Amino acid sequence: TIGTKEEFLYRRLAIQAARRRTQVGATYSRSGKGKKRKLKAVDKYHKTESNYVAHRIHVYSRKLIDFCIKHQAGTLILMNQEDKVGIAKEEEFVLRNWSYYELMTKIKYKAEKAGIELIIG
DNA sequence: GTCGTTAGTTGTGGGACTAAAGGATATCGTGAACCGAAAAATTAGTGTAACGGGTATCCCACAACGCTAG
Repeated sequence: TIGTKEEFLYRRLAIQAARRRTQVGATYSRSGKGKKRKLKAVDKYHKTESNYVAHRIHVYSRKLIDFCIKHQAGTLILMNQEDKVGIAKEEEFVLRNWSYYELMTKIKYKAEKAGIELIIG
């Protein structure tokens, strides 16, 4: 089992909540010097949670590939991924808090590199 | 003759009665009337939709050349 709900979803939502916090707090910040200085604090969260998500996705994909190679698993199958894509599409939280295209593409390129053939179903 | 003493009753009261298993019971009699308490049920009142830039994230597709001449 690679990844925890707290280290992926909860920290991602914490970064999002901090960004909303700064967005709310920027309305009454220093004013009269333009919009850019007001949104300066927002500018910090440029690619914060994107970087965090990318790093955790890299770690998780690396652990999956390492486990598959260490047990000589020459064919890695994603179970019920089509149905989960279908339910995620007709939702809001699942799409905007569970990067599955990024995970799938990292797994695909890191398994086509190691010879493992990836199946989706 | 009379009063305290001692021993032997005599009546009366308090305390015992293996170990092992199990272990169901039924339980009357009726006087009135008003006030207070709190617990419960019924009733009366307020409602959005898209929009400007600008920017955070998602899925989804594609690229990431090779050769010739001045």
